[PDB]
Amino acid sequence: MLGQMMTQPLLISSLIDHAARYHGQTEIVSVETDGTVTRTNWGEIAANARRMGSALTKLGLQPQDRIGTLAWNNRRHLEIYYAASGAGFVCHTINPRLFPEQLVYIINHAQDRVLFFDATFLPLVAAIRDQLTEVKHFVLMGPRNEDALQQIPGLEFYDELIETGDTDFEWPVFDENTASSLCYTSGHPKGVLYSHRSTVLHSFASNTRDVIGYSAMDVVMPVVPMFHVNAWGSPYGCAMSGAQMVLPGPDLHGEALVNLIDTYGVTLAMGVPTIWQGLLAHAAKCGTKLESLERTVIGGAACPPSMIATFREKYGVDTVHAWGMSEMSPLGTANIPLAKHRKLPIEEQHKLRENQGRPPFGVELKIVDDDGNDLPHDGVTQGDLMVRGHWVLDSYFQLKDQELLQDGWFATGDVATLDPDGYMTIRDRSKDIIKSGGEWISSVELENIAVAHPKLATAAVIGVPHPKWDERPLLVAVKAEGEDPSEAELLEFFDGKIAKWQVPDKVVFVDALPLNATGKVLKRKL
Amino acid sequence: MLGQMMTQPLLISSLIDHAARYHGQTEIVSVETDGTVTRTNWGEIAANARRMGSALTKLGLQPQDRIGTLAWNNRRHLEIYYAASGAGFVCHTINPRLFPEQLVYIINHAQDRVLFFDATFLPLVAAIRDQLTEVKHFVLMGPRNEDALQQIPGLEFYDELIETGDTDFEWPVFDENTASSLCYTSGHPKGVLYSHRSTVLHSFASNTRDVIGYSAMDVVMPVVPMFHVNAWGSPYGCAMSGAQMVLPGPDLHGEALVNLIDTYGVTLAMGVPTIWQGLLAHAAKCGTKLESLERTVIGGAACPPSMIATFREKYGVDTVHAWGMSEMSPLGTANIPLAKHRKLPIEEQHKLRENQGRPPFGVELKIVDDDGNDLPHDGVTQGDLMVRGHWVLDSYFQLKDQELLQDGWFATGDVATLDPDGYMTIRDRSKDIIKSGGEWISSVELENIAVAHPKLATAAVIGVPHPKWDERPLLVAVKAEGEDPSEAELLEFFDGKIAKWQVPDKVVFVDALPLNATGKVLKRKLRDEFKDA
Ligand SMILES: Nc1ncnc2c1ncn2[C@@H]1O[C@H](COP(=O)(O)OP(=O)(O)O)[C@@H](O)[C@H]1O
Repeated sequence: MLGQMMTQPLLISSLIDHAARYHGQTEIVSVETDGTVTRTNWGEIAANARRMGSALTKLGLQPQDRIGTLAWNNRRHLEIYYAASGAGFVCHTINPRLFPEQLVYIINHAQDRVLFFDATFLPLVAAIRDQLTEVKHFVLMGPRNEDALQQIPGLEFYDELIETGDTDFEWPVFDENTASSLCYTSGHPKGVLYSHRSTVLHSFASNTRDVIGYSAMDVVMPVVPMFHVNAWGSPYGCAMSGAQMVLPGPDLHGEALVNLIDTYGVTLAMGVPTIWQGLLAHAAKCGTKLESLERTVIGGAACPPSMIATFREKYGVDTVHAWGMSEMSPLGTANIPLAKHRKLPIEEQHKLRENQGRPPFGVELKIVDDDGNDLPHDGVTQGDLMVRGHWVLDSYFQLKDQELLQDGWFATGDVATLDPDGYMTIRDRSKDIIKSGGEWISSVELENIAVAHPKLATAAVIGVPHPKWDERPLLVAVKAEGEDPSEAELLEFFDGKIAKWQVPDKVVFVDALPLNATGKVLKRKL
Repeated sequence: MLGQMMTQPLLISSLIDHAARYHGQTEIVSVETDGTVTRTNWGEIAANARRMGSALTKLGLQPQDRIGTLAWNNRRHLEIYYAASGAGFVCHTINPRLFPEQLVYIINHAQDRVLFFDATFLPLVAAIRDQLTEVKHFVLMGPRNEDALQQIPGLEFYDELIETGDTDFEWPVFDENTASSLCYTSGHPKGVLYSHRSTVLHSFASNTRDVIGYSAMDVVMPVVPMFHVNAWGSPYGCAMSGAQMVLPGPDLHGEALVNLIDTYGVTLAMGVPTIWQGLLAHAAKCGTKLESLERTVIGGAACPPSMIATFREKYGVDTVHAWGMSEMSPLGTANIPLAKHRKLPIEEQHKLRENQGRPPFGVELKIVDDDGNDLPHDGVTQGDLMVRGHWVLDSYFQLKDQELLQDGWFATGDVATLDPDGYMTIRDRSKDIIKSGGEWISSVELENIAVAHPKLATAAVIGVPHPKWDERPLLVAVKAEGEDPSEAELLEFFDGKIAKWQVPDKVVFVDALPLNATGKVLKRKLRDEFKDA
């Protein structure tokens, strides 16, 4: 027997409609590439998104065609998010800091039919343009620019394309499991293809109070890029709650960020540690209080504890350490305390804020041993982190037969501990660990010693099996030009640079490593 | 082309599993019927829920059979919530304050096969038992009690039935649009048949900051009964967040509630206005500061503005005024500020927290006129309030094809304004609005002015017939403790706050307002009692 409630698909276009309906005047600030600052609002972004969704449809694109972006956090990128997905296309956010050969691969593999880009990346797009066979419209995210048209003959312009859209466009209605957007990971990059369902449930979860939780009273500054992992979902979550937004565009250095916070009264800022280090450096120099800032979200790389202490003690700002990855849309955990934590001594309360955090409803975590078996969640045993839930991927884009999931779970590639309350601690990368009995050994830490040897051009380190220690490191070295180092002096080089028991057991000389389409397939091991 | 994400049904059983995995030691306090206090936790509620779900599966029940409850807010009720819905049955909470004859109607119309009930209602179930012929299991929520076995032959006992369930029961996996739970709302009462998907989506919305947002650090005390729209969703939202809970049991008078707040450190409490009058009344007498209380959710009836002021001014407690209905499972609107409001003068800011609030993502509101056409959302025009969304009902139980919706909207029966910011103001239920002269009078606006008088503890305004004006407002007032206002000064208190012709013509004094089964003023019996003068 089914329930008797209204049923409605969980569509991304319903988020922007809600912001337009009940928060249409709520202010959104957009730092443009030409130095301009746009003052717009959710209502205007919704109208532009609808009109651009019509304009995209009138190009004759097919349902779920990919729409690529190479763009900063700005109002036109926010509009494309809703325009592409809302109209039933796939919003494909591309990282413009990648190497050109990586962009060529991603754009062609995704088969973006449209490529929106910001003016910053005009030389970059012009350079790879002739390798981008499948792209039918190149669109600068601004108005007609004659120098731009010189670099890319045939270029189109956002501010002209949008005027071709019908002003009374109606979002189509489709199955909520329809593909919505696309983000590639760091061999080649692999694309994770989100649905409207997974996006919307992820925003729901992120909008809860113990995860991030956007309020309409917030001024939210996503410094995390919209070009990677959806800016942690904040373009979706801030629409759900009608939060104010400050989109910082290309100027992400410390002085510009501190000025955005103080000029617009940012209450919630989201970034990664390197960007925050620039912000904290400037703030300490100019003596600002960051008066309006209440809390920050830091994810993407391990949040340093002394950064948490700085925000807390200099500024009275709480730091949410959050963890995730492209494959989880991105949010996996967030470090918020539990009730029982108020009764610990204040200093123990501070160290509890340091790990990657606890998972919200909708995501489940476990750690497994090297044969796939569950390990206790005692906070001390280390295992391969496995995840599943409503916004974890099932398979990579154009790669379904590769049996990604293991017993319905996704292997993150991280080694972690998990305590009984699900607080997770990244410890290592599964692919980097050689499981020498007793203490494990990092392969890259051994490589970085080895490649620094002046008589070695390069070298690789692999775990190779051993009858007593299970897995032991082997050094695969290629001698520097005109040099002939002995095995003994290469291993002697490790003396004092690392514990003796981690030194590779044997040296093997190759004249070259066997390359994949760029890196080294050390699965040989043969 | 579909996405390539894991897809899993939105099941109520994943809420309790999540709480057991990651909040398994988070504490839940349960005031029991006998007079005892159980200290348990989500891990324990979940293990008992899993095992009760096994035991109910072994009774032979068929998928989505109704499991009825007549119960207070306590650990066993919470366990049944998850045991029943998790096992694929329909958790049917029944209000034990209805007349026994209404209960017979409801239980037969819903065809409950199992009837869990607290010891408080042993007499009442024994009296109406012979008219509940489709109930196969009467389960006292407690251990074997031979006196109980006396009043009800064949009576089974919760603490015996649960031990029949496997300790390793795996929840079944079924369509998220499967019926999960049923609540009757008031001709005859009608059933609202919720689904697992609607339930989980409503829990997601209630857990946002600007609605309620239960935190793992909250101590949550729902005084709202788990038989009134599932205690406003809180057994689901709290499980989703792993909040601590205080389940108050049978004693909901002010002194009992004050003691629970101070004894267990309640941070967030939720209830209809009348339960907050007793609490605030007693708190003023004993002098408590309600130290742990941070927040309150007050809805079901209009929160008096002076009640909001008291919590804010006297306790530093912020009151979230919220509106909803059984048909919206229940959340419709919640009153939280917008950023713009922080610039306004401080008392325009207090003023904006008085209305019923603004809708969250998942809910849509509009008002329509008597012909059904849209009305401006200008904050002043009045119309019939209409709703649609992910947790709004499509049709009533056993009444699937009866043209309930108007162009896909559900008609709430409330008269309201809606402002351009989406804030909703209840003018009145359609049934209580007063038609005096040629214009409508909001009884709700009138009573809340009267309640604010410092010499009244509470008050109600009702329309009574008048030979010239059709009907006229009557002030039914309750004198505050230590106060003795005259009729005239209560009437003069209205001057300037409302049009002259809207001031009630007369005051009558009563010791208490008659309350219905959800603690709302029974204005119908007030209109009967005072049909003269
Ligand atoms: N904050 C509120 N202010 C005024 N009325 C309210 C409020 N919240 C709920 N209600 C009223 O209660 C109604 C919903 O429930 P009701 O009709 O009393 O039966 P039930 O609560 O069992 O659904 C609403 O339609 C509205 O009339």
